[PDB]
Amino acid sequence: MADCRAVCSLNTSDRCDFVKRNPDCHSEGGYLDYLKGIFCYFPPNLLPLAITLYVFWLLYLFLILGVTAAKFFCPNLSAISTSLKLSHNVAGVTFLAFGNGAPDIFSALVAFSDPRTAGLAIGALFGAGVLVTTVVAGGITILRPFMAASRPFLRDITFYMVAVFLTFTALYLGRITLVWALGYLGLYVFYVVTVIICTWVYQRQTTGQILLQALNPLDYRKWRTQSISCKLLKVAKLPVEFLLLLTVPVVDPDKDDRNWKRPLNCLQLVISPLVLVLTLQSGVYGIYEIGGLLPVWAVVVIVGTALASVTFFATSNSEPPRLHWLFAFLGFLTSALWINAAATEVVNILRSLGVVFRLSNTVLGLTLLAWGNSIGDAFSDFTLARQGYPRMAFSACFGGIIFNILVGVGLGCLLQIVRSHASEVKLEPDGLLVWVLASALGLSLVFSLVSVPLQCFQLSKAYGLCLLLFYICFIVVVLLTEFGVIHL
Amino acid sequence: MADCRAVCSLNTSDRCDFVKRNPDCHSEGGYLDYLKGIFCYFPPNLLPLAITLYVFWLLYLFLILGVTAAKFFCPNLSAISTSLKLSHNVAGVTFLAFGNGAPDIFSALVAFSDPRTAGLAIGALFGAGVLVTTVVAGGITILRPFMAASRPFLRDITFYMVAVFLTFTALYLGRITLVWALGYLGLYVFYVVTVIICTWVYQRQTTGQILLQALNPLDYRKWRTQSISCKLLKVAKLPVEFLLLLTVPVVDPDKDDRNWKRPLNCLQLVISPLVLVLTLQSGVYGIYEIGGLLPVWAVVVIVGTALASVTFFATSNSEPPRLHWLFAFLGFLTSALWINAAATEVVNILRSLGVVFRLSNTVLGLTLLAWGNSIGDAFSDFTLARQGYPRMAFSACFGGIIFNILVGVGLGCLLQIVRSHASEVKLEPDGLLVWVLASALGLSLVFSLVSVPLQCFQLSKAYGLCLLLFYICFIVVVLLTEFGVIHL
Amino acid sequence: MADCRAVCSLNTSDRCDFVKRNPDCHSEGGYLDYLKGIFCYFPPNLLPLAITLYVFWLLYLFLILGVTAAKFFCPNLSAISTSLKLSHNVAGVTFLAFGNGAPDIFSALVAFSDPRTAGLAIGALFGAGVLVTTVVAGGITILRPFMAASRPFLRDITFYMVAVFLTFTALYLGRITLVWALGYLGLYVFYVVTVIICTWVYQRQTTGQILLQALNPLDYRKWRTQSISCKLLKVAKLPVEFLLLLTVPVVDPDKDDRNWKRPLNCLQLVISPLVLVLTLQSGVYGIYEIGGLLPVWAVVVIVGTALASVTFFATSNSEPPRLHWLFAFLGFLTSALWINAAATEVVNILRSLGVVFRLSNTVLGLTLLAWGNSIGDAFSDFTLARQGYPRMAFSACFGGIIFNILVGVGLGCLLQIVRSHASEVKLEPDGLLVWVLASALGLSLVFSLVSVPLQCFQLSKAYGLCLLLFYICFIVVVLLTEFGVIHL
Ligand SMILES: [Ca+2]
Ligand SMILES: [Ca+2]
Ligand SMILES: [Ca+2]
Repeated sequence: MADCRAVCSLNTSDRCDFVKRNPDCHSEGGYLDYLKGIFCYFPPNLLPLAITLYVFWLLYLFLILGVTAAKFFCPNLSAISTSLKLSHNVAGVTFLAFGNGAPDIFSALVAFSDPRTAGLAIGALFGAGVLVTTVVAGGITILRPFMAASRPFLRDITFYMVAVFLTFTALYLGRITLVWALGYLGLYVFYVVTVIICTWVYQRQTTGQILLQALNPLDYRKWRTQSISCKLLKVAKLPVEFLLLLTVPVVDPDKDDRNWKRPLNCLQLVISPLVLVLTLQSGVYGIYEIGGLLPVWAVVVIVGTALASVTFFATSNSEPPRLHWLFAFLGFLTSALWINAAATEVVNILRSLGVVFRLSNTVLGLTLLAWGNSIGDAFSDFTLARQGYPRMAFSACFGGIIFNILVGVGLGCLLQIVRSHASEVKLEPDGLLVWVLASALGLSLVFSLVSVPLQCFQLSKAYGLCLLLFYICFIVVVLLTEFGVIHL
Repeated sequence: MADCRAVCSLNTSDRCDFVKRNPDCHSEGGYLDYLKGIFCYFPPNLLPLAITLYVFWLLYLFLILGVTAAKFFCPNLSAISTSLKLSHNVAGVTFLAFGNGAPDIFSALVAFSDPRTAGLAIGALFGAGVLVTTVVAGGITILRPFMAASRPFLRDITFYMVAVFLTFTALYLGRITLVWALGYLGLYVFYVVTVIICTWVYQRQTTGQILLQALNPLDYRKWRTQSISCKLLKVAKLPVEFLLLLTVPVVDPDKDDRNWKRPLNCLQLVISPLVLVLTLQSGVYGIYEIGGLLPVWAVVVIVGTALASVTFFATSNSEPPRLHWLFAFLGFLTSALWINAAATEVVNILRSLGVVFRLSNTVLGLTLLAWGNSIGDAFSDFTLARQGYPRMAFSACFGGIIFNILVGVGLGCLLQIVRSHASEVKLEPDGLLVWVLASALGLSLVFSLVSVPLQCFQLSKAYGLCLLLFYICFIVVVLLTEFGVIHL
Repeated sequence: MADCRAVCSLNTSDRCDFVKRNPDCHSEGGYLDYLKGIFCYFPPNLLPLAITLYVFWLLYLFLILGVTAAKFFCPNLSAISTSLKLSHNVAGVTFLAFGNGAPDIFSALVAFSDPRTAGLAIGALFGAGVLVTTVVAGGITILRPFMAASRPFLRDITFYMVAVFLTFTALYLGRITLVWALGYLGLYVFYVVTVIICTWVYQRQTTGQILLQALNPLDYRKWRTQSISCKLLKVAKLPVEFLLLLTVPVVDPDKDDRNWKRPLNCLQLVISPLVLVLTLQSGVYGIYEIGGLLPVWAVVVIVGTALASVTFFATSNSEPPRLHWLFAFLGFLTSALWINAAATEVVNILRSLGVVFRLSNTVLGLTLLAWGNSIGDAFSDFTLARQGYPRMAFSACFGGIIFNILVGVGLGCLLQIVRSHASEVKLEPDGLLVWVLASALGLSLVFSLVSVPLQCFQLSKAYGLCLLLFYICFIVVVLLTEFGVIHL
């Protein structure tokens, strides 16, 4: 079996045959075969343009990963928590971190699902830790100087340092066991409990019109008021939320009617199970045929329409049903699944590029995937800082990364152990570069660990500028390392 | 052919003969020779004494560049900017850019004269670009904080990035054809036209006693009150001040009199064109005879005295001429030349003393030459920033260099193509240093483009300090590469 | 001679005897043999406990250095500066310089005693210079912005650059002769004379109750109003404060009584020479017997008792004697030792821990030596900056390092020539690390010499942040070189 990477070394007349014949050049998950499109569907003379197109497509995927994370997933989780009566301070501390880090967890899980992309997963995590800590955080200090809380900052930086050192020693060991993932999850739950306890101690011391309006994502007044760039962003974004409202239910506890749309939701009780079945595991469960006569999707649709009719005739348009909260549960699950699908696509695209340009997995993980996953963090944090809440944004800038690393690594490793029935996940370090990446992350923390206390916790513009220059130097070192300029 | 450095290894009796017989030991800068003075006129026992005189001489040039920029160049540029109602951005983009780039265009053209020198032609350009965009910009920001104009800054940086990318692609391809040269020229013309159009759109939206007192640069009352050191400094500055006042007109718009000094101005109307003629390219045109009967300087004198007589008959003593502002242009142009020669002499100092020192070739064709080319830009920009025009200097910091890159590459390649009768000019990459320079320039541009908008266009001192640190890192990288300790 | 690290691989029975006979396992300058304690006094099963106990001891040491500098060293230095009417620059250049530089010189002499360690000594000197000139200066500027004096700063930086370049060329030649050492000493003498002359030119242009109250470190009024945790902190600080009060006299010009406690000062007049003699070279001079009949300690006790009795009978309790400021000198000198010894202990702990963790000596030999050797400076400079004298500490950050380099190198070389009866001392360059350290020192000096004057001598936080980033880059380069990432 010849390796996929040799494809660029063969004649153009045999590229299609080699791609079609090599099991390695086939991806186990996804809807599109990108390598086939690169080497068979398009002529070789148009090879560069196609790659550019892919990049554009890749960017669009990340946009989806933003919207589903911000407008449907996070509000559904917030409604679920409000059903459990959680405090506002805990919400401000955590929910933004969950909303910003869900794409990171799903991308890491998809990457760890296959050994060949395993090196991508770590490259997705540490690189993000290098970015959000250096650029985004620094950006906040540039936009609005403020005074940072001492004790929460020290706690967050200590927990992040502990997590980073644990992952460093795990990488040095070259393997991840089941007990290690369980310890990661236990450490995260310990951190959450510690945050709760410390906060407590500190505090103590016609139907057609409603469907047309609900399915309309264009607020005409706001769209008219916005500038040209915002108009372009909104028009580019319209199909994504159109599909999302169409398929994903959202429950908002802040609304007196709880976003009750009786016929829209009655249609959704049929739509959501169908998309769930047809999308789970790339639809493999969808075409499974029961007893050799009836496919699953047909009986799923029948049960869904029966339930929708029962609910529609059993409820009224004025008063939401007593079981309205269960909708959010559905509005949770499918939403997460949607993100998963998008995540898978992104990973596949990156792998394809690794075949074409003969690039290492770590370089792709720390450059493209990190930026794509952190664009949502950057937008949310900059918006929060500009609106007059820099303390919350800066606190989240360190709170979310710990949750990202711990939950992503632990859950991905746990699911890989459970699914493959293997006792261990093998981490193969892709040469020297990975070590450099880890080193960079640690150094950044050290800078903060010295810079913030030395300023008496009054963060200024120079701190952000220095962090930005540090990130530029880090990218300089990475670029030198990749192209083989420095080599043992 | 023996290297000129071998002068040091030869016997003291044969050094002068070797210098005389070897054309390579002749000054590339030209004008006053220095090596002949060191090795022929001065005995070796007097050579250490001789050495003291040149260092002192060197410092004197740094005084001249200090005076000409302080009293003649910058006030004339300010008068030109005020007279035409130009904004600071456009004036820095065109006039200060031409004045700063004349030595660089000349050096780039003469270097691009041959196929072997072609690799080096690009490296000096990139080094000068990096130095100007980093150190001069940082100094301007540190000395005087200011608010930059968003749209002109974005336009300038975008055009600079496009030009740098085009030059990088040209280097990667390894050849420059006719189409590339005409494309460079057309791009520069398009940039100038776009600047003009945007500016217009924004806008729409006894006599002998007088001569004697004018020719005196010394004020007796202030001289008496000055300290002994200050008196000595004034005495040292007196000769160059007198010569500049005799040679270079200055028009100060804010004073009502606008420096209208009639007899001195009539004298300048005839001496300044003579200075231009006998200074351009070391007087080659000055020695030229038209048909062997009338020399060029004679015709220049005739035209100058005709104009002087016309002004004498058509102008009065106490009322300014309505076309006085045009005189400023002349005072600008000569002043630029008064800079260039001085700068050249500085180089002719460093290069000469170095042969006795035995400085390495690899480091010089890249450090001394770029610094010598950009010393005029540094002096002019710092003097302008100190006086209270930071915006013009900051805009010129990009305008001069975009002009330099575009017009230098295009005009030099086109002239070489025409003279050599070739279809293309081959480009050789002389090691990793050119690629390092290009990467450094690109990364500096990226850092500026990210940092400046993030600061809400308020350029503080932290930005300048970070730029200085970035230049230190760049010099670290280039010094590491030159020694070969970082091998490909 | 087996490595001391092999103590880990041996059986628990013979580890103590291995520590006993192996000379490399014993520390020459410490009071306590930590390795002997861990491997002999404590059973192996309690080995982790000892480690954590040492950690606690380490922390307690950081408390002593916290108190001695805060209450005894800095007030005495301020009293000396005020009494002699010395400007902050001069006092920081001289007195704080010797106080911070004594342990360097001692370590440099010890290292230069063995010719094989000459390169290690010069590398340690360069590393200490880099650390003090970068990190200490940055922290000093961040903690308290100030306006530095122009002429003293320029003079100090020029002298330091000259010294660094002279050491560089001496290292490049590979030998240091007697003439070089005499030149170093003469240069230091010239520097001191120049400082003094320039300063002159500028200037011209019952007893029992009082003993109990004085020796009581507890203020009951502040004792009652304080919190439980700070009560524990005060209880912990009580013994060292009592010992320091008994040993170190304090003169405070800001108090009406000038901190005059006649019986306590009379007793200190006896105690201070006693403790000085008993700590100098661990009491070797104390055990010395003059002619085999009278020991030195008895003689100094008799002299101190006579002087104390004379002073007691010659002064009253109400008024302090005119020579009271002389006491400050004593209160200065002893305090310095009480810092130095403490610093030594910290090192003798860390090295021991390095034996347990098998840390590679590669990094420790130059870097770890510098941090333990400079910790006293760092403490003194930060404490002085916090109390309101940033200029003195900032000037010390250059004057003291000049003192270290010049005097250490000159005295070590001169002593080696005199002792060994040779004519030169041969310096072997041990790899690229020494060159990297020297180049980093030169680059930091150049960056400071460029940035500070451009800043108009107004030192703000951006300068310190940039210096810290520079140090992080320097440690990055050092780590890259030591690991063999870059091959020559
Ligand atoms: Ca993210
Ligand atoms: Ca120039
Ligand atoms: Ca020291």
